Amino acid sequence: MQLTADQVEKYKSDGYVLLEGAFSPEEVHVMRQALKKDQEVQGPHRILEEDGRTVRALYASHTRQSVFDQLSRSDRLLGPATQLLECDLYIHQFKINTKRAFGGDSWAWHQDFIVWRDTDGLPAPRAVNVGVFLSDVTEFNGPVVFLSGSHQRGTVERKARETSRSDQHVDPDDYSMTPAELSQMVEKHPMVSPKAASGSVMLFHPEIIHGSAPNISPFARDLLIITYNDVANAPKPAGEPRPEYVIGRDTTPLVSRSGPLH
Ligand SMILES: C[C@@H](CO)C[C@H](N)C(=O)O
Ligand SMILES: [Mn+2]
Repeated sequence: MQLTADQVEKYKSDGYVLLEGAFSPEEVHVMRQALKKDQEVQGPHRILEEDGRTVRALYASHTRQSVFDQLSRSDRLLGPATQLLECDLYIHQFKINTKRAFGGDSWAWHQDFIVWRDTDGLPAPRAVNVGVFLSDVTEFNGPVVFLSGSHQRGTVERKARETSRSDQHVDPDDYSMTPAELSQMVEKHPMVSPKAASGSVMLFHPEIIHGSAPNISPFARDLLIITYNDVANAPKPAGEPRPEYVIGRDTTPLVSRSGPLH
């Protein structure tokens, strides 16, 4: 148990918490090399920007690169995730949102949970998102922005857009917050953005409202997000389940491991 009482309180009240410097520069380098290799793999798990010039998102890199499997079992991620949820955990979703320098596109304002509830039959928000900065995150390269404390409202109901932006995953556009909702909410739940060097870890709640702007800077923003889910909270889909690359199916409890990534 590494999170302090203050850190757990911040997660409960504000919906997110930043752990700076969890991984060393050398460990970041190993992960970036594995990302460069994984970005070249062909398949439906690889989502391009709308302009087709770069990758926008990669799914399930932990099934293809050893270091990302190691990362997902590291006690530096699972320790904190287990403190917050107090249960056995497994990977519901593993993604890297690779927002390129010089025009990497935005991510619409949204909550995560309603998407998984309505698309995948996820019963409850008994999950936690764990971000790992593979780039330095600054005000300039399209950081995740949270509406602080906005998870306390619970789920803000909406229907999925008639047509989907992508047939490879659910882009948050499909379930985006309306301008009216965001305008009402922001007075009590102000915009905040964790900013820190690569190797930092960011935990955030599946019902916090979050989004991010285009990256006009000369610096990329590669953000890895592992969504850990309570093994007792496995999805119960209505129709055919979505692919395993986007929605995890192996509910074996993960056992944390210590030591450096390689
Ligand atoms: C809302 C979004 C996660 O930030 C959903 C994810 N793209 C999925 O396809 O499950
Ligand atoms: Mn999200």
